[PDB]
Amino acid sequence: MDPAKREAILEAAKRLFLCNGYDGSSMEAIASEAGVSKLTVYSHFTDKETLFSEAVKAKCAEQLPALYFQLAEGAPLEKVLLNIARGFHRLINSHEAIALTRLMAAQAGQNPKLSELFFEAGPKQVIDEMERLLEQARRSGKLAFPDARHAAEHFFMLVKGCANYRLLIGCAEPLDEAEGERHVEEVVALFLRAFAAGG
Amino acid sequence: MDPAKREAILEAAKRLFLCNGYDGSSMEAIASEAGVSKLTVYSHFTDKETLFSEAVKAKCAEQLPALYFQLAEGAPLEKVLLNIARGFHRLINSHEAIALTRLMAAQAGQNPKLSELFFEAGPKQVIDEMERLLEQARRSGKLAFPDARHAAEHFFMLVKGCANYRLLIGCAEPLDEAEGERHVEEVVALFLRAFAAGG
Repeated sequence: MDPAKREAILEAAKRLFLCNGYDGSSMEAIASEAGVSKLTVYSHFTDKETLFSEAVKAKCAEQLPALYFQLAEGAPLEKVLLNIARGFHRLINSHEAIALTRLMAAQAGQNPKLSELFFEAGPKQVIDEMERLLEQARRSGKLAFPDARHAAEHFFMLVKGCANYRLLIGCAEPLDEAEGERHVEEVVALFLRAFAAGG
Repeated sequence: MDPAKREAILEAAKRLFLCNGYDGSSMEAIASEAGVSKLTVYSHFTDKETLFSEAVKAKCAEQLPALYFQLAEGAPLEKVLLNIARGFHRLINSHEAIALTRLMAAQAGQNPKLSELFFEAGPKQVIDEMERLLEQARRSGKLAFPDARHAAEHFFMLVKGCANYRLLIGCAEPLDEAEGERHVEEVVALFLRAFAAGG
């Protein structure tokens, strides 16, 4: 399909979730606010949970592109990690990421289909990308870990940090871009220390 | 205060704060449920805000006794950190904790005053304790960090890892106690690697 078409349905869905929740917004309303037939909307997004999850997928890929996770021969590992950490910190703390995570929280154990879709679209894609990268870094002998997937998870938990928790529950302490950057550098240095090769 | 009275009042307050909502629970309902007088409740908890605060403080202190945050001279640091990590893991993965964290996130726009009560009662007190202990660990010269409070937040993010996130969004079950133990042991080992004094 035309990029305009997919972007239009995703942006219309996004715009509608940031006013009404999963419950409030409806696929007929998405079709009407996107300027496309209900048929084209079912034609690409079988059900609402699929649509929500796929918009998540798009935002993630935008802020953390697949290129970021290539460790070319001779590439500087520090710069790669730093870019992934920066992209991730922007992603999770963006207004749209926060809104959609609070909608997802509003129906955790009351909506298992949305829970499993949401997880597979956002967190799972990022952890897979990162496990691939960390496996390449293990091969090159730059880092050392028994399980690279667990290391990817530690990396993202460290980057996310308590700041994001506070910003999510409504105690939005005014956060500098300066403070955010000191955080991401400190975390990448901590990760490199903790996973150094050579002992 | 008399322990049977405090126990009845907390059990009632928790059950009501769950079965109905925080806004659907009243001091009068808590009183009547606990088998005590309105005056008893107001004598030991000024208002519903304070009762909620005290419930949260209470669960934290049960799973994380202040005794944990004291580093006896020459005492092994790894058992100390393991105890802290095991208690925090239990604290945050309980059904009460998962339910409340979901709620705080799902009602950030509606009532962030509640979210600030929550933050000040639980997360901030646990970080305060952990900062104090990590300062004692710096002074024994076993661990090194520029900012023990940032190190405490790193500790806790690593401890509530990806599994806790999956449980919050409604897409996994809690880990059994042996799995959680494997996780915490990995995390404490990493943290000791990452903050080893002498590099």
